[PDB]
Order: sequence, then structure tokens, then C-alpha cells
Amino acid sequence: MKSQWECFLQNLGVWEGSFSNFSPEGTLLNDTSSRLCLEGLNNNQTVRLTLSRSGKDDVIREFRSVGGGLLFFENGSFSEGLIQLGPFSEFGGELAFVHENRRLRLVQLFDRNGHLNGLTLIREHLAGTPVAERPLLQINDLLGEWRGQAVTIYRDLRPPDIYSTTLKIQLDDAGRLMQSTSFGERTITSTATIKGSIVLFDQDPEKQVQVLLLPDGASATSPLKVQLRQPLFLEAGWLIQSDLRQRMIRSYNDKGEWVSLTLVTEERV
Ligand SMILES: [Cl-]
Ligand SMILES: [Cl-]
Repeated sequence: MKSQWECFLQNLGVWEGSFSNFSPEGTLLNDTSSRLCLEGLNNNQTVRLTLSRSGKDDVIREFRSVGGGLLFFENGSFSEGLIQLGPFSEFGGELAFVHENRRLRLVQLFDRNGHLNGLTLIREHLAGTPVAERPLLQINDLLGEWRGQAVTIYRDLRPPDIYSTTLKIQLDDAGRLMQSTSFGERTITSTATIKGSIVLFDQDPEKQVQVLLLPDGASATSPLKVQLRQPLFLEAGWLIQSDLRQRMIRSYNDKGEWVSLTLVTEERV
């Protein structure tokens, strides 16, 4: 549909909120209030970015194109990160959801040993609109069944693919979490243990991840360890309303090349 530039322009406006650094266990370490102005110039052929943060100098950037490590969906949602991973290029990147007057942008940061080191949660509302903070995410907010659709877009900008999704999450008896996720023709069903704000999947070679539950209905799903010659998936989620959730997945092949980005929108059944 829209060109990538036109998708990017969906973000124009004044986004107020904060940039918040969390530990890999979900502890708030540092938060700084922010105002990010994205304005179009010269018939929207240039975008000027003015990022003001409390106690910091302004950052001003101007863009005449998007590409590289960025891909956008038609509603302006996007992901940013590295194109090619390797010895000095740590895993990480940003998943950025746009919805009405809000953005929720989640950055994951991995260390040199391939372990999650920190996250940044950027919760933004349009200037003059409500803060509209969602509740801290709880397991109980997710239990049940979810159904929806996913769009996968590609770096070569070959045509998008569309898939059906199902997500079922239930406690077993036991008190462990059972999660069954369908994505097109693929279903993966795995049990997890819950330890506070972290859900741990460590049994199945197809699901070696920690899920961290965060403020504003956010979640981050992280590889337990970034391994050589394995494909990698950076994932975040946002429970936008009690019965509406999006998930975003930035996908890397086992050569460490970024290949695609997927946005799932699902509703509670
Ligand atoms: Cl103009
Ligand atoms: Cl997630």
C-alpha cells in the first residue's frame, strides 16, 4: 500500500511522555520525561525530529528517506535495529506500536554473551491528549484465547504476507503456564514456569525465551541466549485494551541477517 516514507509520515506530531530504562527483571532504573516533535517540511519531503528530554540537550535530526534497519506498517508502527549481526554487533532493536493518540516503543538490549541486559520503554501520547496509561501487565490479563491476523513485511519490499493467528494461554494444575500459538500453518505449544514478572520457556528447542511483563500493558519476549547459527526473533507485545493485543516480531535468519517484520493484531475470544 503506502510507500515506506508515507508510512513513516503517519508518525508526524508531538509525542510527549518518557524514556524509561528497565532491568531484565522489570525493575525501573531510570526515567526521563520527553517531548519528541516530528514535523514535515518541504511538502513532507524532509522530516525534522526534535527530541527534548529533561536534564539533557535537545537532539535535532532530519531525514529525507527511510531504509536501512527500519521497516514500517501502514499505521506508522515500525521497528528499528541492526541489519547484520556478528562478533561485535550485539542483538537488540526497537518495536514501536502506534495506536490512536499513543505510541508504545520497546527497546531490547543484549550483552556480548548474548543475554538480555536491559530494556527501554518509551510511552508516548500526543500533546494535548490523555496520558492513557494502561495497567501493569499481569498473567491474568492474558489467560484465555486470542484470535487475529498477522502481516509480515520484508526488507526487499516484496509483497506482504498475511496469516491467521491463534494464541491460547492457560494455567495448568501445577500452576505452570501452557501456551499454544498458531501462526499460519505453524503451531507451537509449550509449558512455562512463572516467577514474578517473568515467564520462562526453557524446555522446547522451538521456544527458548523469557517473557517479561511490563507497565502500560507491555511485554518483552527475549531469547534466553543469542546463539551462533540460530535464527533470532525480537518480540514485544502491547495489551492495548482488555480484549485487544498487538505483538511485533523482528526476524533474523541463522546467518544473522534481518529478513522480516511481523505485526499481529488479535482479539480476546
Ligand atoms: Cl510544506
Ligand atoms: Cl512479548
